[PDB]
Amino acid sequence: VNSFSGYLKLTDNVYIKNADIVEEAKKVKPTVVVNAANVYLKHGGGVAGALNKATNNAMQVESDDYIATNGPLKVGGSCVLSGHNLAKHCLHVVGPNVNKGEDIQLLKSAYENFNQHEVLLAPLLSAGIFGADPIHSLRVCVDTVRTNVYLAVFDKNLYDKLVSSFLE
Ligand SMILES: Cc1cc(Br)c2c(c1)C(=O)C(=O)N2
Repeated sequence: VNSFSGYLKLTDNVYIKNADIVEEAKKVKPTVVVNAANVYLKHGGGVAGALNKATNNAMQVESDDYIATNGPLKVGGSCVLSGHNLAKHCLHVVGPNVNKGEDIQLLKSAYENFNQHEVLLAPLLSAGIFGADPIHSLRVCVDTVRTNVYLAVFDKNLYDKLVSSFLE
C-alpha cells in the first residue's frame, strides 16, 4: 500500500512523476486517488474518464447514485467515494473551470481538500479542459497542500516544463 517509486521530490511534501495516473494507481495501491471531477460527477473525459474506464464504469455508476441522492458538489468542494480497483478511496475534487468563467481563486479551495488525507496520488487540478495554467496549478498545490501529494503528469513535455519551474 502507498508504494510510490521514481518520484522527484519538489518540496518537503510534494513529489512528481512523468506517469499515467491509472498505471500509477495499479502499481502503487494508494489509500487515496484524486479525481479531477466536475460538480455533477460526470466522468466523460481526461483523468475522470481514464479513471472511470479503469474501474469498468464502477465509478460512474456510484457517482450517478451519489448525485441522484445527494445533489451536485460545489466548485472548490470534494466528496470521498470508493476507490474501486484503483485505491481504497477516490477523493473527487472540483477545481474551477476557467474555460467556463469560473474563478481561478477557487483552485486554492480545491487543493485544501487534500489536507484531510495523509498521502494522495493526484493529477494537477484545473488542467486540461478546465483551462488553468499547469505551472500555476503546481504553485497553488505547493502553497496549499501540507499532506503528502504524489503528482502524476502524463505528457513528458509538460512534465519537463513543470520541473524546470520549481528547479531552475
Ligand atoms: C535544473 C533542473 C531542471 C530539470 Br527539467 C530537472 C532537474 C533540474 C532534475 O534534477 C530533474 O530530474 N529534472
